[PDB]
Amino acid sequence: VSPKTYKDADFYVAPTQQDVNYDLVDDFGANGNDTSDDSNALQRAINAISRKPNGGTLLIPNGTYHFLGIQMKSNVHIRVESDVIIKPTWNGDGKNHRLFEVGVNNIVRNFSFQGLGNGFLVDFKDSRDKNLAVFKLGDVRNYKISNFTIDDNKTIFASILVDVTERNGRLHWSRNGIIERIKQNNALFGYGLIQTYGADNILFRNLHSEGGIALRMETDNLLMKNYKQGGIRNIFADNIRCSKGLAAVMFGPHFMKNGDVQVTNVSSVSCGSAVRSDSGFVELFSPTDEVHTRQSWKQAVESKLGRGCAQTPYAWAARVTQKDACLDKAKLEYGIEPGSFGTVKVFDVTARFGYNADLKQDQLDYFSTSNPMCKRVCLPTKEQWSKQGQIYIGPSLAAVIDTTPETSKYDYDVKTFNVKRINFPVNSHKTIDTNTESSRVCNYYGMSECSSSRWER
Ligand SMILES: O=S(=O)(O)O[C@@H]1[C@H](O[C@H]2O[C@@H]3CO[C@@H]([C@H]3O[C@@H]3O[C@H](CO)[C@H](OS(=O)(=O)O)[C@H](O[C@H]4O[C@@H]5CO[C@@H]([C@H]5O)[C@H]4OS(=O)(=O)O)[C@H]3O)[C@H]2OS(=O)(=O)O)[C@@H](O)[C@H](O)O[C@@H]1CO
Ligand SMILES: O=S(=O)(O)O[C@@H]1[C@H](O[C@H]2O[C@@H]3CO[C@@H]([C@H]3O)[C@H]2OS(=O)(=O)O)[C@@H](O)[C@H](O)O[C@@H]1CO
Ligand SMILES: [Ca+2]
Ligand SMILES: [Ca+2]
Ligand SMILES: [Ca+2]
Ligand SMILES: [Ca+2]
Ligand SMILES: [Ca+2]
Ligand SMILES: [Cl-]
Ligand code: NA
Ligand code: NA
Repeated sequence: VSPKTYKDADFYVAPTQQDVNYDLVDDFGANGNDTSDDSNALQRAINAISRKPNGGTLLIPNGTYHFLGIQMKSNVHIRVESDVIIKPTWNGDGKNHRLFEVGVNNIVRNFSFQGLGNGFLVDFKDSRDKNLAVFKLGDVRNYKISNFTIDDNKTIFASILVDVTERNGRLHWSRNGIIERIKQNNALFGYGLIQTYGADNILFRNLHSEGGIALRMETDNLLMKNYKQGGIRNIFADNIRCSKGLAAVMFGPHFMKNGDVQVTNVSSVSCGSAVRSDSGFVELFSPTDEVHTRQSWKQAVESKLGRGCAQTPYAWAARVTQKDACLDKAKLEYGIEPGSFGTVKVFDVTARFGYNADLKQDQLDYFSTSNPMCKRVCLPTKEQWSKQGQIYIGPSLAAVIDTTPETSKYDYDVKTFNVKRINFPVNSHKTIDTNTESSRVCNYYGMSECSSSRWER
């Protein structure tokens, strides 16, 4: 088999005529030489441009700017000079914040945001806000986002959210677009560069994340569970990389039925694996309105599905036991089923060994073959991450990890071609699947603690 080819125009079509060309500083008065907010100047620039029949271009010149909660509009095309630094404006209302929103509160068509030359910088290192995302997308079609570096500080949320939004009684999401040429430094393990929820015909290219996951196709937004609309279909990706993280590319459908995906040229250095695929599953969440405990939510679930039908709940989410019998009961009561992907193919995978990968607890038993004494693995301190057990740092485990339920009726497949490993120790794993043997060789909660230097990267 060989991969299918494509051209940029299959996804995005640039404007062939425009009405205006404005400068953020010269025409709208922003100041790139101070530490003050520039959001009003950018929002007026965007609105003035969208009011012209054929839209236009806006240049953000060299300097340092502060933005938050910007609403993008139709027919607006933003270009950013190579020495620009963009930082988030402080907002202490404790809510979830984004620098830019595209189609979340309205309809957007024909839009782009691109860095010139070798790209610019989005810097979160001086921010006190932990709940930050760079872009949140909704009802937008025919768009392009490209060329910059993100200096993260282990914030919550993935940097680019390819999400859904409600309007007129149903959900809407993005279609026809390109997201490319972005590097992220110091990401928190549970997040990373991209997270996809709802999407049709999108191309992801030249993306790299240090920590977490670069292209995380984990479709679990609760709105999609209620309306039963969303998911991703007809997705293409090329040159996706990971360093000191979980994986470069990951598939995790949760409860959603998704479509087809094609990926070429995946690489990693000191990551758990280059490619990762999780089984679909049904998880029941406890109401915030009601007070519960670990064992209290588990009991509440088994009292409806049956005994042995609920896995131990975690910070509360209870995952239904992987047994056709229980799964058939959960559908009748909650009307939910395990999700999946349609056709998925990944070509040319290269994994380079290292001692500083992000690792999950349920993966540590795979060191039994090559690292029987669990050397070089550490547990982050409570100060570093308060929920001990959710993250470990240690040697890379394999080139590919696949835990889809092969012998089950709810299985889905992710096929890999031309997989290679570099500098791995004797007896390590190439592909880990549900039949791979393992044994406990690590001290889960009593092992050595990670030094500050090792966690901070
Ligand atoms: O109270 S304790 O002392 O902590 O009790 C201990 C055990 O609790 C722990 O159990 C595991 C290890 O650390 C915490 C919990 O981790 C979470 O386990 C999930 C199991 O399904 C899942 O692991 S996974 O399956 O490998 O993915 C969680 O990760 C996922 O979470 C979301 C779903 O997919 C991803 C997320 O979107 C994935 O994470 S990732 O994207 O980074 O890959 C994992 O975090 C801990 O419980 S806690 O609620 O987190 O505090 C307990 O089970 C045991 O019985 O006792 C010990 C102490 O004796
Ligand atoms: O998409 S987000 O709103 O950014 O994240 C949500 C969820 O946060 C929201 O939850 C309710 C509805 O609007 C706000 C809150 O009242 C919003 O958070 S707020 O910005 O602090 O007000 C977040 O808690 C969860 O983790 O993710 C979902 C994903 O949509
Ligand atoms: Ca300013
Ligand atoms: Ca200039
Ligand atoms: Ca530059
Ligand atoms: Ca499978
Ligand atoms: Ca199969
Ligand atoms: Cl996220
Ligand atoms: Na930097
Ligand atoms: Na973030």
